[PDB]
Amino acid sequence: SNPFAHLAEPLDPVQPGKKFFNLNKLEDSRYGRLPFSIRVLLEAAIRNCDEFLVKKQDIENILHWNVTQHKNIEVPFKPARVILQDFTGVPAVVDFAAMRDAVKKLGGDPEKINPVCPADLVIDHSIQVDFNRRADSLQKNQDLEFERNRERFEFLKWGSQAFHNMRIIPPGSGIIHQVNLEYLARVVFDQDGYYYPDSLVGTDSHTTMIDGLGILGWGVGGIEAEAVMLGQPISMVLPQVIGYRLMGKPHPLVTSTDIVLTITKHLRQVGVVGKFVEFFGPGVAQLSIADRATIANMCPEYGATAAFFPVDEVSITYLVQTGRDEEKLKYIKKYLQAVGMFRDFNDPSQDPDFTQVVELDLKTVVPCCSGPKRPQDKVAVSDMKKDFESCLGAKQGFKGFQVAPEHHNDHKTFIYDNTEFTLAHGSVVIAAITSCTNTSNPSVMLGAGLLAKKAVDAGLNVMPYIKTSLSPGSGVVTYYLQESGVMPYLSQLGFDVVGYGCMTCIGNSGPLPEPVVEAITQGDLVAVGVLSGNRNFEGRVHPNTRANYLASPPLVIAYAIAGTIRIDFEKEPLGVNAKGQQVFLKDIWPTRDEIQAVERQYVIPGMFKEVYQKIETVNESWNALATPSDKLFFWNSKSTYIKSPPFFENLTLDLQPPKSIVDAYVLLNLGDSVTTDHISPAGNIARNSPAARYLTNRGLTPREFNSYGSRRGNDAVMARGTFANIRLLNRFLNKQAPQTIHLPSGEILDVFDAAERYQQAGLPLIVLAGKEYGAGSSRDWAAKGPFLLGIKAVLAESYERIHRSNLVGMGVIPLEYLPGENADALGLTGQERYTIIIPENLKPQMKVQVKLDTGKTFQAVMRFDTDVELTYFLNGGILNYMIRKMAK
Ligand code: SF4
Ligand SMILES: [Zn+2]
Repeated sequence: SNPFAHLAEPLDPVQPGKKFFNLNKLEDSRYGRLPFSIRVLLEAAIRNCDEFLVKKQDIENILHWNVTQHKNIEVPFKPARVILQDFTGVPAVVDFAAMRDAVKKLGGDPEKINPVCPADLVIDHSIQVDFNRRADSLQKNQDLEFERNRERFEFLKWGSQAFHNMRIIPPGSGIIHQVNLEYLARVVFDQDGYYYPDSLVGTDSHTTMIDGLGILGWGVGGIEAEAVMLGQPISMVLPQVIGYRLMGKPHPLVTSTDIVLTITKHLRQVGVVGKFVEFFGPGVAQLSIADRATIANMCPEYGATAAFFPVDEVSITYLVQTGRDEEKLKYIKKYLQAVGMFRDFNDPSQDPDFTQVVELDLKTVVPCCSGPKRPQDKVAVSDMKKDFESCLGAKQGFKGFQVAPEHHNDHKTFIYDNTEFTLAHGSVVIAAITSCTNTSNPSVMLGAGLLAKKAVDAGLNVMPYIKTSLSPGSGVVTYYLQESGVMPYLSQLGFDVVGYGCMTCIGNSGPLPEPVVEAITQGDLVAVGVLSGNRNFEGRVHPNTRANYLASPPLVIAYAIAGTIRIDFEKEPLGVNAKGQQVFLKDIWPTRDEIQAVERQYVIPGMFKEVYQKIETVNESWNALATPSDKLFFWNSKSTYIKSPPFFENLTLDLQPPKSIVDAYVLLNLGDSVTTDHISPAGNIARNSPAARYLTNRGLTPREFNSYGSRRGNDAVMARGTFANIRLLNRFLNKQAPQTIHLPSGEILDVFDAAERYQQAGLPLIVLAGKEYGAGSSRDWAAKGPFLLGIKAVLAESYERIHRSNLVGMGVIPLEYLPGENADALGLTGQERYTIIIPENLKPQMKVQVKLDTGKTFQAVMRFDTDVELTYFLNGGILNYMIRKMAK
């Protein structure tokens, strides 16, 4: 039985069937001092207590958080729901389909593979910026999206009918996290007579954005999301919780982008890897939900697991503003107050006992950008001309392009649209208002529109060759932009709506005009992309921009007008208004009270109702797609998009006792913070690449290749794209090249091809890496890929959260150097042969010895963090375990 059933009571005498687990009735004083994020974990456990998967001791361990956060103990977490996007959605539905096949083959019931909790899939990663600057670019971009992606869309639509509790938001709707904030989020579930907190895991590293609204949720890899969808609790070490105290008032010209950029730099310097961040202080109450979500969004960019903003009165008002039903609205607040998860940020006696406390004074926040190559390299707007000019002559790296001093004023004239332009170092060639990070915030969006209005009024313009775009996260933004009369002014400056999806933010930035590309490559120019996203690593925005800066939407427009980032806005005018002479950025920048006025009068409940009323049925191309009535998928042999994966090939019911890895070669010797885009690229498939050869052999031409993202349903392509990033720094070669050495023969080969040589001779493989291995995106192909390449272990100094879990879920051992030890300190060259002794009895985070062919040995920490993770390893992976659990 549930040993906590005596806690269940009516929330309201008048609607008596609707109960909740009243946590205050624990009569435990520890509860009221808990961080609010831990309180949600506590509720999830209490409601789910059965004594098999969620035990009574687990509840006691969570209540005792204050002590047990230091005892490295594991706790179950069952989230209320799952959210997916299309890039991770396809491979997730392919593995569900493959699990059905596998269950059936063991004589089980294929119907047991079905989501038991609600799952939402938003299709937002497919559309690209092919056309811009016109009223018709939206239709033309959506048309192209459908033509390119028809087969994957047919497969996803199939999935939504073949699996229970799968809702699809079709293409053209918006971006996963924005749609989540505005529409999908419940905040409080009302389910089978029970109220409980909304909480979630998403297959996207930025799922943390929902934490701004007070829903506990974070990114997991696809295989973890599948386990969760099948009823399996996440197993996690009980986290420490950093309290982040916000104080004072931000300056009236400060955007929420300035704040998040400041917080990123700061939290990256405190180091919060493996930890929860909870916000509190007087400052939080002044921040709108949109502002909170922006801070919570960039959570993976500063390394925290979650960035939680407890539900308060600002949250309630956001729910009424976005047109949540008044029926729901009554019990949402009333429940949170009764259970003790309703916050008052202006009450210091309500503050939890945090692990420790880091502060930020909001008046110290200045207008700023991040770049040119990392999200944490925050640079003030006042200092942008000086910083970029320093970057020009500086040693190549995160803050250098080392262009020779005599070449600092290189430029190239070009002809676009029959007129002559000049391009120089620092010239803006992409100016994109993208990203759910900022388009969910009417303050920066209307701020940008009012800046545009005042700029057109002052006679300013954006030169026609600049790739300017607006990619809103929902139809709601287009609606209020038009309603406020601000849209025609954004149109004029080249910021017509180009589509609803990730687009520039994820790297789907489209082509640049050919004369512009020839100017950049001819004069070796450092061309600049300015964007309102959260990621600016030197691969990911556009192949032709060497510098990319994160900036608030109004700054995006300002730099587009300027045409360059080599400007000192306070000293040099943007243009001359014939009449009233010189016009500075100061003169056209709107304050937070002109914006707030426009926001109160145009961002209204009726607008959200109309946009989301028809959300699922409005797409006529989607509605028209034919899908089979099948419950088991008919794998088409002709398909280059959907392929039955090899993972569960020859799966047995009985467990295999895991063997030592004997004499492995090092396939790759990698450095610090190798990202999941290096391990598993999502964009362009290069002409000289193994994936390109596989595709050419199936009759495809380069323009049909599509992205690596779109092919995540085809393991053959995805394996060939593993470590296929053109900027991969393999320390075997000491240059940027997606290649390695096949050590027995000495030949340099593309990484897939070297792996195949090793595999065919039956040789096991490992990877060596430095700090923060696997940073960024959540893609589980960063673990499946290496698994199919024959990689049995990784040895790194540290791992990022999601990636480590994905390695474990694929049966790869994540090994870690003992603190103070690494490849240089142990004298590893990467040329030795590695034996990893896996003992008969395993323990979380145990030390194992590593023997070398040279006779040398050392120790590494085996990074299975909990007992259930050890079980996943014993089973050869998380899904193999789930198949077995379902089969019997
Ligand atoms: S790629 Fe950008 S726009 Fe898309 S979900 Fe991620 S953060 Fe949001
Ligand atoms: Zn010249």
